[PDB]
Amino acid sequence: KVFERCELARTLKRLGMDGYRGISLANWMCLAKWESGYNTRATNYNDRSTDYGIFQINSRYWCNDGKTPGAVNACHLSCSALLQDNIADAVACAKRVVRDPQGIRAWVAWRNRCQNRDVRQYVQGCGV
Ligand code: NA
Repeated sequence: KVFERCELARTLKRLGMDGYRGISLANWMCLAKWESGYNTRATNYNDRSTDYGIFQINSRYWCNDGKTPGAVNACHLSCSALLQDNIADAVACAKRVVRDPQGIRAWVAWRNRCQNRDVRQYVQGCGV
């Protein structure tokens, strides 16, 4: 599913993402745009791991895709649950990811496209 901007924004607010571990909704939104373009089916293949879904969660430490060497499955979820039109499991696993010391900097794209920039644009006009 390819979410529209405010639609995705309303779902994340409802799922408790706003201000979670100090990460504003606008930042979660900025991360999702750059990582997947709001598409839940987004998949990126690297040599030894695959990134899944809307937040591009990695198969090495987070989900089990049954084909990754050294998999820890910290989210205790199959990676296929991160390619669902329903994003409740992805939000839940993304919350776990930022509980780690790196926080949202775990994603290089956030650092390069969102960090220290005006991200108000992602939620303006959404009533969120
Ligand atoms: Na894993």
